Amino acid sequence: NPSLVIVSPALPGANNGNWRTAQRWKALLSPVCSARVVQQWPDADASADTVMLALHARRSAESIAHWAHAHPGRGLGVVLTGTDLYQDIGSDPQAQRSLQLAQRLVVLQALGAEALPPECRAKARVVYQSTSARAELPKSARQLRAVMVGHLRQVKSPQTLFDAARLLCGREDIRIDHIGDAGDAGLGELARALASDCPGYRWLGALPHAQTRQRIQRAHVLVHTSALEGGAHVIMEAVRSGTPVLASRVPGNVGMLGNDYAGYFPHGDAAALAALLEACRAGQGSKDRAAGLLDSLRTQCALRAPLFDPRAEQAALFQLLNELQP
Ligand SMILES: O=c1ccn([C@@H]2O[C@H](COP(=O)(O)OP(=O)(O)O[C@H]3O[C@H](CO)[C@@H](O)[C@H](O)[C@H]3O)[C@@H](O)[C@H]2O)c(=O)[nH]1
Repeated sequence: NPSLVIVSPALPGANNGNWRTAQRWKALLSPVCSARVVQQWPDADASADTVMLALHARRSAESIAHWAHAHPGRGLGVVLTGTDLYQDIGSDPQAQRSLQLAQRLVVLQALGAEALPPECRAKARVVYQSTSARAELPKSARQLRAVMVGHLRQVKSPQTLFDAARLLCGREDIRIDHIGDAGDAGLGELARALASDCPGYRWLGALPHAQTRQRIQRAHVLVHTSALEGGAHVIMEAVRSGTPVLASRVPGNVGMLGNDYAGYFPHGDAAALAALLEACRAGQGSKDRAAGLLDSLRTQCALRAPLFDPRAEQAALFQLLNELQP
């Protein structure tokens, strides 16, 4: 059986996407190979590795190079997690070199290969991520509770959420919970000042993943404003909890929710987001109502939900492994 090494830049045990992906892939591939996760390669155990899957064409570029030089033409998959595909590979030589050296390039939703140079598309492979489902909860019509989840950095465009919450500062019937570490400098100060001014907006800080999944499950709607995504875990998690999504219309989000999804706003457009939230609120009512925006979005998200089934991610990873060690 193959001996797979997964390279993740994330600090071990970190509560973020890069660590989550590596540990989940390890678990899904364990029945057909010996799999391990490292932050860099090689290490003492490198001689027995036969396949490498490396997350982020730039952050892992050094381990990717080490593998490519030790195993030219063989065994290397490079996973495009987001800022590499939608930023770095434009002009970062390290990210560009990882694209050339790889035997396969993994993108995390169907649109990802459009951002690759055309000479890299033949070796590109789509692997939708997966997450465990949660029962869809019945929810009250008395208030609209929205949540957004993302450690604060500029690529998450949290200012769109700040500005839309400000536009709704007077609305007692709408609540916005914001989950995520302070991160990029100054953004935490913006969240704190906004929560002090507008009681409907709460910045909860970073929360353990278990509690975050529960809050996504409880919310009426998840908002995601990012300038770019590889394929966001939190959108998956909402969809697989029966919670519909309002998302910025950028390729990483569109690949997750579908070209026909009715819950997009243009990136950076806080008034558009605020108006979608108002429409979600306006549509709320009793079991004897019909045809609210939230209900149309729930119907659409339910059609997306099978994309994020772990048995499906596993089968695609099995195929990927077979291609990297035939
Ligand atoms: O306070 C917090 C903040 C985050 N999360 C979790 O963090 C995870 C990962 O978040 P995600 O939405 O995927 O964002 P990133 O961490 O930025 O992940 C990056 O990398 C992933 C691949 O590893 C891609 O799928 C994403 O698009 C890309 O943004 C999710 O499971 C969240 O529930 C928490 O539990 N608590």
